[PDB]
Amino acid sequence: ASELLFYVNGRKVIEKNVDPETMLLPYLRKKLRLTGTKYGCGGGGCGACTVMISRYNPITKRIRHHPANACLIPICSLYGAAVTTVEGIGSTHTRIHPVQERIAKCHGTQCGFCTPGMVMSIYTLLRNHPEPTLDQLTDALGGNLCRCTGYRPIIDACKTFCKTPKLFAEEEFLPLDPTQELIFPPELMIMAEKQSQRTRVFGSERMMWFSPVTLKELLEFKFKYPQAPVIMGNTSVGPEVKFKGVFHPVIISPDRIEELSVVNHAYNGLTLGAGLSLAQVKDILADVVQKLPEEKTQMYHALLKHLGTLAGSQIRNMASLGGHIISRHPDSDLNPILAVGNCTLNLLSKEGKRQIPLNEQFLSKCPNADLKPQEILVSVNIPYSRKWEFVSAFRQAQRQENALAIVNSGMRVFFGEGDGIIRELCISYGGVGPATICAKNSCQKLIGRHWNEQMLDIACRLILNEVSLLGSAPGGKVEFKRTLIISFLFKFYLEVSQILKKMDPVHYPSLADKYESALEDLHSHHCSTLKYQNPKQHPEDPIGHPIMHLSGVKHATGEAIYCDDMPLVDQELFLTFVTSSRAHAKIVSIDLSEALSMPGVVDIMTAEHLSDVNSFCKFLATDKVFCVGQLVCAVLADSEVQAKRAAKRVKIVYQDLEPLILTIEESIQSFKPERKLEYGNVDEAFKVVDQILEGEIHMGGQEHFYMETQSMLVVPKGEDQEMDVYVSTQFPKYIQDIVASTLKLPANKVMCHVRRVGGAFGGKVLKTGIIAAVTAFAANKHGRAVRCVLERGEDMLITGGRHPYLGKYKAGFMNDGRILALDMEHYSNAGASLSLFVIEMGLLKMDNAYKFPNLRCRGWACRTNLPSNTAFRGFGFPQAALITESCITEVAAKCGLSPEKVRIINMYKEIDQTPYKQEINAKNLIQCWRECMAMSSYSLRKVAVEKFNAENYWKKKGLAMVPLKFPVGLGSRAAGQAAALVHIYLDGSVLVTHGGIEMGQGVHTKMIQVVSRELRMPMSNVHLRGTSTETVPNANISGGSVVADLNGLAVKDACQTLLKRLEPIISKNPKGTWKDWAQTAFDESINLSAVGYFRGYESDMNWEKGEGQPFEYFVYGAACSEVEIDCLTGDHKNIRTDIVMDVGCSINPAIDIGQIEGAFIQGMGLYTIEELNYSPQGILHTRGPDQYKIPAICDMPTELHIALLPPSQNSNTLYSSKGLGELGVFLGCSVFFAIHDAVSAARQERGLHGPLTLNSPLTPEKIRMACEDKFTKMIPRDEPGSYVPWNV
Amino acid sequence: HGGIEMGQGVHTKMIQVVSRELRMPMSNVHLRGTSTETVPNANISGGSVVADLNGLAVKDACQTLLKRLEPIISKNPKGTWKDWAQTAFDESINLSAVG
Amino acid sequence: NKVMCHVRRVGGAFGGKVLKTGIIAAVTAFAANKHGRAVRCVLERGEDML
Amino acid sequence: EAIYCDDMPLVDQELFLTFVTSSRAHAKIVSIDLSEALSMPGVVDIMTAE
Ligand SMILES: Cc1cc2nc3c(=O)[nH]c(=O)nc-3n(C[C@H](O)[C@H](O)[C@H](O)COP(=O)(O)OP(=O)(O)OC[C@H]3O[C@@H](n4cnc5c(N)ncnc54)[C@H](O)[C@@H]3O)c2cc1C
Ligand SMILES: Nc1nc2c(c(=O)[nH]1)N[C@H]1C(S)=C(S)[C@@H](COP(=O)(O)O)O[C@H]1N2
Ligand SMILES: Nc1nc2c(c(=O)[nH]1)N[C@H]1C(S)=C(S)[C@@H](COP(=O)(O)O)O[C@H]1N2
Ligand code: MOS
Ligand code: MOS
Ligand code: FES
Ligand code: FES
Repeated sequence: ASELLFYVNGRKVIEKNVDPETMLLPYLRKKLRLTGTKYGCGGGGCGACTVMISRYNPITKRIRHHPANACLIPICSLYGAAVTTVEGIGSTHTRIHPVQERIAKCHGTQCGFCTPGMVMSIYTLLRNHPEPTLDQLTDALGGNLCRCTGYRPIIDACKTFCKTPKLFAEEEFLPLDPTQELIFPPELMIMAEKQSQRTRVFGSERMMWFSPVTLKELLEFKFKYPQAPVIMGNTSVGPEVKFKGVFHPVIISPDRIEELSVVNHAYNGLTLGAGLSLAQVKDILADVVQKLPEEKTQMYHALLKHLGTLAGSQIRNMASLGGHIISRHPDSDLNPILAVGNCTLNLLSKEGKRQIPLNEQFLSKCPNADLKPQEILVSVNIPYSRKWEFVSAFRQAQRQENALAIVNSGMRVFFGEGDGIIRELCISYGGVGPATICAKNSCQKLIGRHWNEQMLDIACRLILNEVSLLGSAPGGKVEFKRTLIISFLFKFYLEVSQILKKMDPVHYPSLADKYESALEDLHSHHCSTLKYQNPKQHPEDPIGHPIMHLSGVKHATGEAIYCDDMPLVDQELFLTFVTSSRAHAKIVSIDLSEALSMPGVVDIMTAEHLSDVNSFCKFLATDKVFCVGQLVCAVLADSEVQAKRAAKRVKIVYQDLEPLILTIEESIQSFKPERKLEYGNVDEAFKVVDQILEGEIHMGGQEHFYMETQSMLVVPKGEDQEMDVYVSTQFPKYIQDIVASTLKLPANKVMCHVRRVGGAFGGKVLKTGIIAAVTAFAANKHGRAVRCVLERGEDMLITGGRHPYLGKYKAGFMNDGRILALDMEHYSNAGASLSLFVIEMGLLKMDNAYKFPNLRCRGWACRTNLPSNTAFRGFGFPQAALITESCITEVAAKCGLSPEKVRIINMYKEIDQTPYKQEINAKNLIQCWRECMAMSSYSLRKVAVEKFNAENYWKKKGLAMVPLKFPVGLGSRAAGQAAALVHIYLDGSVLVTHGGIEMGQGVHTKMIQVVSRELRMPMSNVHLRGTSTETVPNANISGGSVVADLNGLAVKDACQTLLKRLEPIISKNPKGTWKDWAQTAFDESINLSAVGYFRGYESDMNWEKGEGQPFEYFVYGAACSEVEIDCLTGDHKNIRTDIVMDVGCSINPAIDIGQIEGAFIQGMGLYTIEELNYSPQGILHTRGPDQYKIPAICDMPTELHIALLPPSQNSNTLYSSKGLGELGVFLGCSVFFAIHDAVSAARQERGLHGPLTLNSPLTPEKIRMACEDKFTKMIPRDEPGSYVPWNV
Repeated sequence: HGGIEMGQGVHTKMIQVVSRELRMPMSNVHLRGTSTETVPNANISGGSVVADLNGLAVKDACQTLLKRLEPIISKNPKGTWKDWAQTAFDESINLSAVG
Repeated sequence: NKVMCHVRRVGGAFGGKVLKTGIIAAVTAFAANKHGRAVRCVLERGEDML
Repeated sequence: EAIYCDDMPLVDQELFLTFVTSSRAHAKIVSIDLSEALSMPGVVDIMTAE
């Protein structure tokens, strides 16, 4: 019966007979047509769907504003509330909000897909704290991810709100007026001011949803429907119905019940309401901690510690305390702490009040200690700590926040007045089994003992077998988890054996001098500076100026249309895929009968239904699958919901096939084509060298993790089989080809149109086209527009990633570290299909900065039963150059020289020759290295790090510096050709287009800068809509770091042609407007339309001889990075990074510096935190701590300096600029080798010499286990083939 | 081109022009419509001369295109338009032309 | 450069789909822009002749 | 199968525009009352020359 009534952006919204399953994000986008709020991930991790929620408290008379992730909010929860999206706070056709203005004008948007989420997080925080500190702002953005910007420019935007040659004018940003903000809708105040007791009911065919608004009613509903979940935040129930096949016919979702949100400050402690958010609990406890003395606030400190890291701001503000406790997630950060602290739960039934203790049995879901099915959690009591009572909580995740714990803990000790005899002890752990578990038996055996090292050795033994994991444990990482268990035990020993020292100095011993640093942990502040140059040029010429991205403000306001933001076209269908669940198996059968009969389903296509158009230059699996994630079926339905429902009812029966090949080593057991480069004579050189060294390095893959998933709309016109394809891709011409081929049509019938892409980084080409081809086949077959958009989980599985690499090397060198001989082997892991291109660029760019006089280099791509890998930002360089740096730091080790001494003496001279016999001027390579050594103060900081490491046993620092020679160029002249089309209308305005695609790199911004210079008119007079095969035909891929270079030359070419035609008119009226010139040109029959064309940079390679001139120019750079590691937990912190870069003359230094930072952080992630976990069966793991993590704000180095070396003329390139964009990625390994250095310093001090090869990614697991100590030796281990592991 | 099809068959005639000038069947040529986005500043479709005038402009683009390709055509006179177009791309010859 | 006009075919015009057409398009586009909505205007025969 | 202008599919949330036309050949416009028209089902806006 009831009606749902809430507000969105100030406007009333009413739904009668609303479906309770409707989530807010699709509702905003589809029913309200507010497409600013974006889908990124659908689990609440990325923050792209961030909105503000406002609520009136009728008793306290206060409006509360909190951020939240719209993907997880069911609209039935919003009754009487006010939502605000990015569109609500301002727009270009009203007034822009300052948050929107500044994030854009500080260049805090690249692709722009993450920008609305960032804006709403910052907006919401400024609504709660009008005059904030940067701490609060960066805390608010803990939940918000970005794959393009590197966060620095978003941090700068935030700083302009904080009362504490640049790229932006801060002194012109309009001030935040806190009184002219959005008014809370008065109707909602009036509704709130009259507490209706009537409980609301919403139904559909599938689900009943009850919102009780009194406590009486809540208990009434909990009795009737005992098995119905009580939804508070939906951050536990929501994510598991989405991708764990769970469904609830009845939901109970209470409104603000006062008894559920109590905050009692008792004499013995405090009792906290079960319906308080985790964010509100963090605030209550922060205040209590400051208002009370610091031995009654022991529990409250451990809770604050873990709440600082728990998820981000949006999830904390949605998630309830009762939800957290009842969920009983094994990785829960708060439950293990509550477990140890004598906490009790206040239960309430229709039958009565009742109280149970929060213990292990409860956390294990033993029904004796559990809630009975008909009752609800009202509140929890957390008592004050007694004097001589101490509490500690630890955790380790993949990154420092917004990441689920691999292992965590809560631990308590009680001494009871004076003497160090332990009278009580509770030790609880998470991530070590199905639930949070307490080591009670170990704890019994330790009662009576003193606090000293005799008891540690035994305590460690007797927990390590009580809280054991089998080698085949879910979650993997067994030996790391084993270590963390006892390493946290050590840290607790230290910590509490110091508060004892503090409180009772004479009776207890002080800690060992090299141990103290183990206690305080690594927790950031974010500083940055930027040098670059900027007389002779006109002030109206925009070339060289840091012009804001043209869509920057549209990103900030959500007015930028990305592919899925396009409005629903009349009667469009949705397409979703059934993907393979086996890595190498026979397809015995497919049953579609159940799926085909379900609501909305129109058609389900297997490979039979594509017949002779199931492959191009195969799309759908025929009779075998060759990796997980391979396409098998295509389900076409009236909606996305119906499509996915029906897809999950398709039954495919398999039969596994041998061999199941997963690694590169397995793949070496017919004929693979070799590539080879040879310089000098390496076989002779291996006889005149002082020493020889063999080794190898594995390198992991990498997900593109563009924030916009794969997305397209295919629309048949209904005439002559014309299709229009709107798709997020980097290569429209290829989309046109594969769709036309699939439909058996000429290319003139199929047109591909692309306005913008929300990031691509190489991973929106081949696989995109397959999906478009299949999608277009369905569209054409049924005469319907068809939309296909992938969810994040499917996307990562179906699309590939970067190629994993194996490097083997034999290096002959001199005792001064110079490398005269080098034999080298590269192996890419290709996945199911071919990849050879990536090997070729690997080998050509392998040299990097160094002159190897004798070199044999050989590479092979290796097919496995994994998703087929694709090209990525860098194109083999980040892999290939890491092989050679690993080889250097090993040679450095064997010479007792720093790697940076070995690098500097193996570098190319000013003039020198590459392994492929191309001449190079490497002057700017030397300068880049000189200036980076000077700027960074490398030599002084080197002794500072050595000094530190001599004084600290459990925490080490490291420093590294790597150089960059990044060559640029494609295989042929034809691959570099580029075209444009320019119109001048009779009002003088200009429309330009070209074959390049805007993916967030600012190519369209740069082309208007070119047009503005060449025609001598303001950029406001030029306009560009998009890219289209209809306007500019035969365009090459938007790739190879040269999109702007090449399309810039073609745009310039059209402009000059146009200016030549007009020069008669211009000379005869030199003071006239473009409107006058255009008009008289028309009046004199002069054409105002012109194609522009650039033929391409000359380029070639004879791969037989290994010699050629493949590259047009070389980008030079260097980068220094400093880190501190925790040897007990494997954590690390990026302290500082320094980057110098030769860019020629930057066409736009804002955009070019944006690309350096973005690439650097992307490389930083590749080499440290980004990790793809596959099972022995080839299944990708995507849940719990197996979650893939891209770099967040907390990973961005505390200090960051970036210099652009002053220019020196490249007549061959566009305005002497050098195409950066992909370069910066390899510079991320400065962090890798800084960590490598830190680990070596721990291994030298402790005396473990010889072979240390650390592989990429350098994860916390790999760091910890490399810092061997008594705890690494102590842990129990397995035989290799005795168990089947969760991973590898 | 800038002409509008009102039922007088102007688009039919332009494909007839293209077919003669590039020496290819009309089945190989296609036209979607008219747009200020593709052809700017076009005059009214009126005065009994829409086909005459836009026909001369279509012919002009075709001839330009044929001049660029004549090297490729003389070197392979029995080749398809697919072959000529492909080798033109491979030799960095532009296949778009204003008339 | 912000406004583009696209025409596939006309079902006869004979001169009578120029000035008056443009006025109606101008008024129509003003409404569309004002309300952020696509707006369709099609005349019935009686109104059209008048 | 030939698409003429009104044959184009309905685009998401499009509105329709229709005109009130003059009923006199040469007259002064003393007044326009839109109050009844504006209150009726579906109506979004009514524009005069103002
Ligand atoms: C992106 C993301 C990141 C996260 N990161 C972390 C992290 O770093 N560390 C960590 O520990 N956790 C993390 N979590 C887990 C999160 O903290 C929990 O999901 C949350 O606390 C559950 O609260 P809720 O209100 O959303 O529970 P809901 O999803 O609303 O409910 C879950 C269960 O609780 C029941 N329930 C709720 N309230 C009551 C009550 N009063 N009485 C009886 N039953 C009740 C429901 O019936 C249901 O069965 C993360 C979650 C997400 C989505
Ligand atoms: N924001 C953003 N920057 C990006 C990309 C992207 O998808 N988004 N792609 C990268 C890749 S793979 C390439 S190959 C280059 C190509 O564009 P450019 O030649 O203009 O640098 O952009 C790089 N920078
Ligand atoms: N079917 C048809 N024929 C038509 C018209 C039309 O609208 N429909 N318009 C006429 C008018 S007014 C003119 S001015 C000419 C212009 O086109 P042409 O120059 O190609 O003859 O077409 C004439 N023939
Ligand atoms: O150069 Mo990477 O976009 S193919
Ligand atoms: O020539 Mo009549 O179409 S103006
Ligand atoms: S934040 Fe909801 S989409 Fe990831
Ligand atoms: S701009 Fe943040 S994701 Fe590309």
